[PDB]
Amino acid sequence: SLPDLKIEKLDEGVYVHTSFEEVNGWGVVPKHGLVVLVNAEAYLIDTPFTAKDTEKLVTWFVERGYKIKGSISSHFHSDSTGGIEWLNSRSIPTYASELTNELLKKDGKVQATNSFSGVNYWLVKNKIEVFYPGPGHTPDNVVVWLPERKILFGGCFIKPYGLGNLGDANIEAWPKSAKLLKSKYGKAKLVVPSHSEVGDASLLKLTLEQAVKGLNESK
Ligand SMILES: CCOC(=O)[C@]1(CS)N[C@@H](C(=O)O)C(C)(C)S1
Ligand SMILES: [Zn+2]
Ligand SMILES: [Zn+2]
Repeated sequence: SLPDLKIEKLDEGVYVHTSFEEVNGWGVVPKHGLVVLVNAEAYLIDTPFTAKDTEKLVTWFVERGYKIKGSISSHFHSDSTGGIEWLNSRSIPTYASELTNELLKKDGKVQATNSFSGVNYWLVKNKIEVFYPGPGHTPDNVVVWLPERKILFGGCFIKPYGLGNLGDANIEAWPKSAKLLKSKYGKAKLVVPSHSEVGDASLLKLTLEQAVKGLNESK
């Protein structure tokens, strides 16, 4: 059996959720997202892989008196978006980029109910920022910045030890995108990847290195 959903406190008002899925050719894959609390309201930064774990995650916070105000998905793959359909059935607002929703639609998947377009977007003004660094892991991948805590959720874009599945990646653009990300958040206290442990801003440097290598390798 797969490991259970985990929820762990990372900082004041910031929790990491980890869910697990068997993915062909990789075996058991962990996926980290966040829950961010603003007063008595909770925001999901990426859904778990499944509806089941999305329900478990929501239930946990609601039973502790936090109202789920919305989710945002950092890219179209189902490790960030698998719970959108269940959230929509419960009338909890879901958010994704215009490009992410276009890629969901193209793949015949449920879309987020709200979309945003542009390089920067405030999900919650002065608290939860979204930034598009450019194509990398996928054409649509965005990151989420919490300015009060100096925490960056890098999602599946942050790849310190190797780039992973390149099926939907843009390996030519990833170094440029990673350099932009490094330049913007070099002062981050914590960087949270989807698929490896939380670190500091060096994860931005290591990601840039791994992208520059992959592009070289591909020739
Ligand atoms: C169905 C689950 O979603 C996937 O298939 C992912 C989405 S990031 N793709 C893989 C990759 O990039 O190698 C992975 C192992 C990082 S998980
Ligand atoms: Zn992905
Ligand atoms: Zn992923």
